[PDB]
Amino acid sequence: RPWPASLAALALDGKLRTDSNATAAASTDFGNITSALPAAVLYPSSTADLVALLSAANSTPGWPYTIAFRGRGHSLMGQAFAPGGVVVNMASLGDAAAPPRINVSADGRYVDAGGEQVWIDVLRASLARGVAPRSWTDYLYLTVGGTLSNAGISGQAFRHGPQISNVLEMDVITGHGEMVTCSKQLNADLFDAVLGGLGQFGVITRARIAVEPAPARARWVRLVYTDFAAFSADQERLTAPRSFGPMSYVEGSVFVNQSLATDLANTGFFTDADVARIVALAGERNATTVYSIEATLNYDNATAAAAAVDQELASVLGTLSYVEGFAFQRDVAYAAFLDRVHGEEVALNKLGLWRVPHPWLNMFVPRSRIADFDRGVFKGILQGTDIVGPLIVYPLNKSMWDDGMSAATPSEDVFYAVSLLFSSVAPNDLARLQEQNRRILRFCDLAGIQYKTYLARHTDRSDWVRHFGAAKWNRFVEMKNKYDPKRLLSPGQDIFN
Ligand SMILES: *[C]C1=C([C])[C]=C2N=[C@@]3(/C([C]/[C]=N/C4=C5N=[C][N]C5=N[C]=N4)=[C]/[C])C(=O)[N]C(=O)N=C3N([C][C]([O])[C]([O])[C]([O])[C]OP([O])(=O)OP([O])(=O)O[C][C]3O[C](N4[C]=NC5=C4N=[C]N=C5[N])[C]([O])[C]3[O])C2=[C]1
Ligand SMILES: *[C@@H]1O[C@H](CO)[C@@H](O[C@@H]2O[C@H](CO)[C@@H](O)[C@H](O)[C@H]2NC(C)=O)[C@H](O)[C@H]1NC(C)=O
Ligand SMILES: *[C@@H]1O[C@H](CO)[C@@H](O[C@@H]2O[C@H](CO)[C@@H](O)[C@H](O)[C@H]2NC(C)=O)[C@H](O)[C@H]1NC(C)=O
Ligand SMILES: *[C@@H]1O[C@H](CO)[C@@H](O[C@@H]2O[C@H](CO)[C@@H](O)[C@H](O)[C@H]2NC(C)=O)[C@H](O)[C@H]1NC(C)=O
Ligand SMILES: *[C@@H]1O[C@H](CO)[C@@H](O)[C@H](O)[C@H]1NC(C)=O
Ligand SMILES: *[C@@H]1O[C@H](CO)[C@@H](O)[C@H](O)[C@H]1NC(C)=O
Repeated sequence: RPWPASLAALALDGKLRTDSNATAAASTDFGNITSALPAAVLYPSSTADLVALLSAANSTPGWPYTIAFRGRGHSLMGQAFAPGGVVVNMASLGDAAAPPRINVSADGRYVDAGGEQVWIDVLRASLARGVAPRSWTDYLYLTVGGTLSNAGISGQAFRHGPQISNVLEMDVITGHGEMVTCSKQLNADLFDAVLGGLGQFGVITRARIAVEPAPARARWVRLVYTDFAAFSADQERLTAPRSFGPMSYVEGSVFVNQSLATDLANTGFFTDADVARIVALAGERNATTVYSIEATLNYDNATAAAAAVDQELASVLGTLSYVEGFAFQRDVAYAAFLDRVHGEEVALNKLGLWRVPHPWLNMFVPRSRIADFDRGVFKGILQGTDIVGPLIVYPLNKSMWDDGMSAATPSEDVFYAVSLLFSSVAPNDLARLQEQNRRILRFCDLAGIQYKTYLARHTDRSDWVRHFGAAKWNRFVEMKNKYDPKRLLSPGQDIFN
């Protein structure tokens, strides 16, 4: 009942809001499928405000408010909600122009970024110093603390590992309200727990991100296949350890035949002439699906850079088996490539097709069963439907993941990131997509495929235990008991709430 002085001070300064405008904005997310109103929203102006909130919660017998840390709210199923609790509007930590919330190291070996900062700003600040993070996410308008609480993957993860494998240290305020700086050498238990920890142990206020000298441009290429075996074999060849090959980025896409021409055109990569040739190829092979590897080779402004890239690319391509003559090239500034999805957002939003339900299906599928997944899903379940949204598929190397961290991955040395990014655009098409997702998961369970979901929150304890693995689960729980004893943090994950 009584309020600690530092907590009341937050309300007095207008940082704790309970108005419908504040609570409503913090009640929905990108998923646009689930929603939950919090009792209040906190707009912290410094990390001290966060210490005050968490300290109050930890020292107040009977504290009944769960606490969530909202970054950009790109969660899909309410992971950033605090039902009847307090949602922290993390962005507020960056309202002040000084002191800066992003500082590139004096020696240019790393960049310190506030947990609330979005990667697009981290990128700009880094480039201003001639450097840039090594591992990214496909979309840059996500927060550092947000992607780090999951894993943070993209086409560079095969060689640099996810974003959680590229963090030197962090400042974290635990459920106890204590500010702790952690790394592999200090408070490593908290360090490993928080990375991929789904916001269960504390709030990341600062993350030290590893960087590399910034490349100036990216030779961007797409290779087309009608044969999945060749497609996957080539992705594995390009991402296999040698130390890794030349490619800086490697992803893949699945195009179902029904809407082939339209989807290829909507990639913003192919010309109408390219599209016509690919459509013709599909008909010739009588394919129900077309596959495309997407890769890049980063290079700088050196006078001989462009020519070197042409030779390097020619060599790499010579080792592949895409359909003869179906290699397509583009050349753009590094930043433009990295922020490519923002353009897709702008276009979709104008059409009112961005802010719609997103029943996205994301999972890691062991290499040994990816061909079965292709048969049962791409060539099976998905056939006959009108797909809206990209179907992304690409291999990852387990060697670049730290299994000591909270993030869960399949046991195999190589596993695929499979992201079926369905957009519910048609009238009331959501129910159909949700059922289709359950069917896909059912197919995998019955086939005995040992996949791991990503960005999904389970609603049954047995599912979370299987997710992390029993032994790893006990470790997760031990860290929960040590850092969030009252089980108040990020209740939307539905692990301890
Ligand atoms: C929305 C979204 C988008 C748009 C994107 C993305 N991305 C990603 C993926 C992929 C995708 N892709 C795509 C594409 N391509 C081409 N085209 C296209 N389109 C679309 N898309 C997924 C699937 C990438 O890339 N990668 C990854 O990995 N991921 C991603 N994503 C997802 C994310 O990451 C998530 O969402 C996260 O979460 C982040 O976000 P944010 O917003 O930042 O956050 P939130 O939601 O708010 O939250 C979450 C959680 O956590 C926690 N926290 C926060 N913060 C913090 C924390 N803790 C501690 N500390 C701190 N600081 C909370 O509480 C919760 O629980 C995507 C998406
Ligand atoms: C970035 O560097 C600045 C200094 O160059 C840091 O600024 C200090 O920030 C703390 C709280 O974050 C304040 O109490 C100090 O008054 C600030 N001092 C200065 C020099 O203004 C800032 O913390 C750093 N942030 C990052 C990205 O780690
Ligand atoms: C790939 O999809 C196209 C349509 O997107 C199919 O072509 C249609 O086929 C029906 C029945 O054969 C014809 O009546 C239509 O006139 C065709 N439309 C087009 C686009 O020309 C094609 O059959 C599909 N191919 C495969 C292998 O599934
Ligand atoms: C072109 O591809 C289509 C689709 O793979 C072939 O038609 C399939 O034929 C099998 C066996 O006859 C059926 O089980 C499928 O249902 C058919 N596809 C669908 C869903 O319509 C077709 O035979 C191929 N053309 C040839 C003979 O080369
Ligand atoms: C979904 O988004 C629409 C429009 O953006 C909004 O009217 C609706 O309240 C949202 N529903 C949920 C569950 O977020
Ligand atoms: C690379 O060259 C472009 C155009 O000349 C320039 O804008 C950019 O700053 C250069 N990259 C570096 C070294 O910052």
